[PDB]
Amino acid sequence: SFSGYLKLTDNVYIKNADIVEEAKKVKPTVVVNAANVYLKHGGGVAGALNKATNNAMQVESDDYIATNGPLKVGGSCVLSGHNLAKHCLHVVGPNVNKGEDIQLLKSAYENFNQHEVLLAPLLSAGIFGADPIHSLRVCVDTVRTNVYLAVFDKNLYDKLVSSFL
Repeated sequence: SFSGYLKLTDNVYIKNADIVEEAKKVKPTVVVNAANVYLKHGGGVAGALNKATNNAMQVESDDYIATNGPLKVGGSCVLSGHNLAKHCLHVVGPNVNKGEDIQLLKSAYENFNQHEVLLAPLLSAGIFGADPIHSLRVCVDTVRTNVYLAVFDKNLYDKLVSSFL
């Protein structure tokens, strides 16, 4: 199961790790993807998770979008986890670089509450443009289920832990 995590709260844990490598090792029930509304897994966490599935995540996602249309910003869908997990919970945090409402980050984290335990990245962080310190704060104040956060960047991980209130 999960190893090497620092406990932040009763239910939130954090580790400096590549979420793809973490998913391949743990094979959790749920891995969260930092998705966009189109499920176009081009870059960031989504590009990395999709590349690890040999593009099977993108093929499955294109079929999902063809049937259902795009997700809402703040919304999610459950798809296969392929070789990474049992399920992938594709969650759309607001993309600040696309001028989206940062207030939707709490709605995005609420999707995590439908799953007892998740391996996840910080929503809206990285190429989504939000402040990762703010994302961690929203995570701890919103998610009530067990969330194991993988932060790829060591320097950001250290800043997140050292500034955690």
